[PDB]
Amino acid sequence: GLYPYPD
Repeated sequence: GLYPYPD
């Protein structure tokens, strides 16, 4: 869900 995928 953060900018750095996947998240």
